[PDB]
This record gives sequence, structure tokens and C-alpha cells, in this order.
Amino acid sequence: GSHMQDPEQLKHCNGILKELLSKKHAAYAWPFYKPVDASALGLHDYHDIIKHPMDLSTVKRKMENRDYRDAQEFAADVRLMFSNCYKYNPPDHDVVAMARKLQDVFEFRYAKMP
Amino acid sequence: GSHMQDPEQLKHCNGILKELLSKKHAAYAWPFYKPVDASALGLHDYHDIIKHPMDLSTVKRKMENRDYRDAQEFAADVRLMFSNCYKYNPPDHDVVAMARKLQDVFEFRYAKMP
Ligand SMILES: Cn1c(=O)c2[nH]cnc2n(C)c1=O
Ligand SMILES: Cn1c(=O)c2[nH]cnc2n(C)c1=O
Ligand SMILES: Cn1c(=O)c2[nH]cnc2n(C)c1=O
Ligand SMILES: Cn1c(=O)c2[nH]cnc2n(C)c1=O
Repeated sequence: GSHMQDPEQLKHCNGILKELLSKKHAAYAWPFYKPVDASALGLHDYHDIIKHPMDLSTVKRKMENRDYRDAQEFAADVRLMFSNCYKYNPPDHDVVAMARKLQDVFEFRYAKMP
Repeated sequence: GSHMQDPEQLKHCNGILKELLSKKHAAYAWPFYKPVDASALGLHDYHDIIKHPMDLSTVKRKMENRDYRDAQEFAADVRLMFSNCYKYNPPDHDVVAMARKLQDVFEFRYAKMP
């Protein structure tokens, strides 16, 4: 059920999303900008292992289209994106190191929800 | 709607929970074992800042009582527990360092969901 706080909480989510896409974090956010192109990257098992792909451009489209009804729905998609990275790649992969840094940005600001 | 995979996914969640409570992680998991006793700790603003407290003993009770209907519901509570820590405490607090380590244990194993 919609709560009167949902629009303002979704604005905070949109602010987080803008930050995740901003130049400040680009050195470690770039793998998450667009859907994994598994074939182009030679990751021919990606879609067998990752049944629910997610990336920031998809989160952005869903925000713009008002798909997310509350902050929790938005956060679940962002976390799914990171979990897919942790599931698919070995834990010492540089993309995992980047995911952990970007997820720290996300989690600490999401925790500051007004 | 319940899916036939939900019992086995909740068993994986229960395994994660058991690991989070195990001696292997006790050096950094202990702050999360029981509800924050705000008055006893002198944290007299805790319940003004944290509107939804969560801790591992509460997650355990909810698992034992079949409160969680799927893995996503379980994960949201575990993540709420960590987010409360990130919200309430300064980011250099030792309890935050412990939360980040325990959350890494959680996220990497949750990502290995069968
Ligand atoms: C360093 N780096 C890369 O190595 C890379 N590869 C693809 N986009 C990239 N971007 C945006 C980037 O900043
Ligand atoms: C998200 N992601 C991955 O998980 C990954 N694994 C290997 N290359 C990868 N690339 C380029 C990527 O963007
Ligand atoms: C080190 N340490 C502590 O400092 C502590 N304080 C309360 N429980 C505690 N436990 C279980 C612990 O291991
Ligand atoms: C979870 N948590 C906290 O967030 C915290 N902040 C200060 N002491 C704290 N303690 C003992 C604690 O258990």
C-alpha cells in the first residue's frame, strides 16, 4: 500500500542513482552502467548462471517510468545487480572489487534515507 | 505467490543465518546477536533515529516461526540490520567496521543461492 512518504523516499533513491552514475564514482561504477553484454565479453555462461540481470541503466529506466513504487523495490534491484556480480565472478576479480566499492557508496547513502 | 523453490531457498537462508551466528565470525558478528539495548548502552537517541530495529536473534525467531515466506524477505531484514548500523553510527565506528565484514560474509553467500 502506498504511503505518503513514498515520493520523497523515491527522490532520495533518485539522488543516490544520480550519484552512482556521476563522474565522482566512474572509476569503479563503469561496469554497472549498462547490461552485461555476455556474448561480446566471451561470458557464454553468464545467462545460465544469472537468471535476473540488472544494471544501472535499467534501474534508471524503471525510475523514469515510475516502475518502482517504493524505496525498498529500488534497493532490491540495486542489490540484485551487485549480487549478480558476486555470484558470477571469482571473489578476487577486479570487477568484484569495483562492485564492493560502489555498493559501499550505495549502502551508506541508502541508510541516510530521510 | 509461493514458488516451489521457496523452501530450498529458505534452507540456504537458514544456513547463512547459522554461519552468521557461528564461532568462525564471532569476533565481528557479536554486536548483531541481540537487539540493541539502547538505554543500557547510553544510546538515548537510537529509537528516534532507527524506526525499524533488527538483529540476528529476531531474524532467527522469524525463520523458526516460518514468518519469512521467501529468501527476499529474509535478505531484506538482514540488510535492514546492517543499514541501521550504517545510519546510526559514524562511518569510522568500530561497530561499522564489524558490520561491513559481516555483511560481506552475508552478501557473498546469499549470492550463491541455489
Ligand atoms: C577505466 N575505464 C575502463 O577501463 C573502461 N572500460 C569500459 N568503460 C570504461 N571506463 C568508463 C573506464 O573508466
Ligand atoms: C558486471 N560485469 C561483470 O560482472 C563482469 N565479469 C567479467 N567482466 C565483467 N564485466 C565487464 C562487467 O561489466
Ligand atoms: C570481543 N567481544 C566483545 O568485545 C564483546 N562485547 C560483548 N560481547 C562481546 N563478544 C562476544 C566478544 O567477542
Ligand atoms: C549494533 N550496535 C550499534 O550499532 C552500536 N553503536 C554503538 N554501540 C553499538 N552496539 C554495541 C551495537 O551492538
